[PDB]
Amino acid sequence: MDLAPQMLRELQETNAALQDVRELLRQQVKEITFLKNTVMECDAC
Amino acid sequence: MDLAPQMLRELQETNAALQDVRELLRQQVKEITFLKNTVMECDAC
Amino acid sequence: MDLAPQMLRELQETNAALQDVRELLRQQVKEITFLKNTVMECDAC
Amino acid sequence: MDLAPQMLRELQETNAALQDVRELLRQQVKEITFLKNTVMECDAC
Amino acid sequence: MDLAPQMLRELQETNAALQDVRELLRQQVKEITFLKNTVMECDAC
Ligand SMILES: CCCCCCCCCCCCCCCC(=O)O
Ligand SMILES: CCCCCCCCCCCCCCCC(=O)O
Repeated sequence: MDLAPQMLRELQETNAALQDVRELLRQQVKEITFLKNTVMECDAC
Repeated sequence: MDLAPQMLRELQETNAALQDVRELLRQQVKEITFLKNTVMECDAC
Repeated sequence: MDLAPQMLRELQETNAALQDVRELLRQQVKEITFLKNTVMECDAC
Repeated sequence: MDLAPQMLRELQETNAALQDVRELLRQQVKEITFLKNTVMECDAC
Repeated sequence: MDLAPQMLRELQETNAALQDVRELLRQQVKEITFLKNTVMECDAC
C-alpha cells in the first residue's frame, strides 16, 4: 500500500501549521516590543 | 523493512504536537496582549 | 546505502524536540498567566 | 520521482519557515531580557 | 535511491534549527520566570 500520498498531506499540514505559528510569533514580538516601550516611558521607574 | 508505515506515524505525531504548540501560542499571545493594555493604562506611568 | 532508517531517526528526534518545546511552552504560558494576575493587582497602577 | 519532488519542496519550505521562527524568537528573547532588566532596575520597585 | 539524500539533508537542517529553538525557549522561560519573581516583589505593587 503506497503511503506517499498520505505522507505528502502530512508535510503540507506541517507547513500550514508552521505558517500559523510564524504569524502568531511575529505579532507576539510586536506586543512585547510595545510592552517594552511603554515601561521605558513609565515615569514611576 | 519498508519504514514508510513508521515514518508516516512520526509525521502524524509531529502534526499532533504542532497543533498543540499552536493552540498554546494562541492563548499565550492573548495573555500577553491583555498585559500590554493593562500596563498602558497604568496610573504610575 | 539506504537512507530511510536515517530519515526515520531524524523524524523521531524531531518529535522528541517538539515534545520538549510543548512542555516548556505549557509552563511558559502558566508563568505568563501568573504575571498577568499580579499586574492586575499592582497598587502602582 | 513521483511525489518525491513535491515532498522535498515541502521540507525546504518548512526549513525556511523555521529559519524565520528562529530569527523572531532571538529578537523576542532580546526584548524580554531588556524588559526584564528595566523592571529589575526600576526605582518604583 | 530516490531523492533520499536531499530530503535527509533538509530534515537534519530542521532538527538543528529545532534544537536551537528549544534552547531559546529554555532561556526565555527562565527570563520570564525572573521577571515574574521581580514583579511579585515590586514595592510599587
Ligand atoms: C513498489 C516497490 C518499489 C520500491 C519501493 C519504493 C520506495 C518508496 C516508497 C514511497 C515512499 C514515500 C515517498 C518517498 C520519500 C522517501 O524516500 O522517504
Ligand atoms: C519535519 C517536520 C518538522 C516540524 C518543525 C517543528 C516546528 C516547531 C516550531 C516551534 C515554535 C516555538 C514557538 C515559540 C514560543 C514562544 O513564542 O515563546
